[PDB]
Amino acid sequence: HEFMAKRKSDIILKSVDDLKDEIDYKDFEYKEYFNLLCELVPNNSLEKLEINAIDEKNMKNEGLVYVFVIQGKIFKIGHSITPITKRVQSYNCGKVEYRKNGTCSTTNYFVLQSLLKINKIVQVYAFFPEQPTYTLFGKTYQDSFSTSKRAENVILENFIKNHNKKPIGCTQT
Amino acid sequence: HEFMAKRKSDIILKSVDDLKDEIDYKDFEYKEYFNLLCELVPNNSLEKLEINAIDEKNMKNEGLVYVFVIQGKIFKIGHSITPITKRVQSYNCGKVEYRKNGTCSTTNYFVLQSLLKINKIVQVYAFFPEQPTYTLFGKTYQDSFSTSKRAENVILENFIKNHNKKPIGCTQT
DNA sequence: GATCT
DNA sequence: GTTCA
DNA sequence: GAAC
DNA sequence: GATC
Ligand SMILES: [Ca+2]
Ligand SMILES: [Ca+2]
Ligand SMILES: [Ca+2]
Ligand SMILES: [Cl-]
Ligand SMILES: [Cl-]
Ligand SMILES: [Cl-]
Ligand SMILES: [Cl-]
Repeated sequence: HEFMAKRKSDIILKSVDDLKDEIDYKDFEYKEYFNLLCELVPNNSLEKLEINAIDEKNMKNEGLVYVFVIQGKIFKIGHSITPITKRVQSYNCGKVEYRKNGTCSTTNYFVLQSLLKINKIVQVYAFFPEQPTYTLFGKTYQDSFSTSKRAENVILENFIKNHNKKPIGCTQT
Repeated sequence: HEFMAKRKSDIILKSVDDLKDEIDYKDFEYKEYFNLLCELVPNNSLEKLEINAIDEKNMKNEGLVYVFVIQGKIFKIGHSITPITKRVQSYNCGKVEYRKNGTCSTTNYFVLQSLLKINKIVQVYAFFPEQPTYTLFGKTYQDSFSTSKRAENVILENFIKNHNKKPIGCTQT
């Protein structure tokens, strides 16, 4: 690249040659816990990633660790409390315009733009950890959320039921 | 305000009168589950919030739901898998410069700037849910993380021990 | 399509 | 103080 | 909202 | 990274 990056997220990868020093997926010690869930297909015209479902039964499963692999090289390990389709939706927020707006995460910008430029199909490996049962206010939950996030959700919903709206500082609808 | 806001996070609150239709903390239905944790003190000169620790034994406790209260009014309900100190430092990322850079969340920007402009001490009430025990790869955990986030941390730490670095797409140190 | 947490 | 997820 |  |  030719500019002085102020930060790592501004250094967009340029080609699969930038992955030359990465670790092979074969050398991933936890790989027996992972299965090939889906693939990502870069759509440069529409500045987004499309999905080809592979492990169709798991496409709506939530709470996963994922590995993005390009030509056998590990590009990224991440996670989501949502299904993979929503995590990809989130990556599709990494558009140039939104980075300019300051409304996307630097992570989503870095990854979306890198994958678009590398322009290869990305294999997505996933592991879905078992979810514990937990209690909050004499009610039991089993899901992908942290207990604090779930507690907040119940409390905010109740608040809206009781008061007809969220607090002014809770911006999201 | 006078500009055409493109989004809700750009509408910074200007004074306590902007809270006049908010719900009083005393009418909060879950108030019996919450206890005063700390106060936040706006420091406009330094464009940040300071902390007055109250519930000292809980200042390093992780996994909470919080309520920000200003002159009796509920401004916001939120949560953190970290201690309140770290959530506050995250709010301290809501600086004008960082918003211009696009490197802070719109949430942190909206809240920090609103709290600085209102310029009142904020009472922080908190509830710490009980943490369930759970198993990953035959090891037991009991913490504030979702199972997917913990699983990814465990996997990534092992990845670093094996290959001495993180994947290139994992930007954070 | 776009922002919020 | 400042960016990443 | 989590992390450096 | 979660959400609308
Ligand atoms: Ca992750
Ligand atoms: Ca009124
Ligand atoms: Ca929250
Ligand atoms: Cl969570
Ligand atoms: Cl309520
Ligand atoms: Cl600061
Ligand atoms: Cl490994």
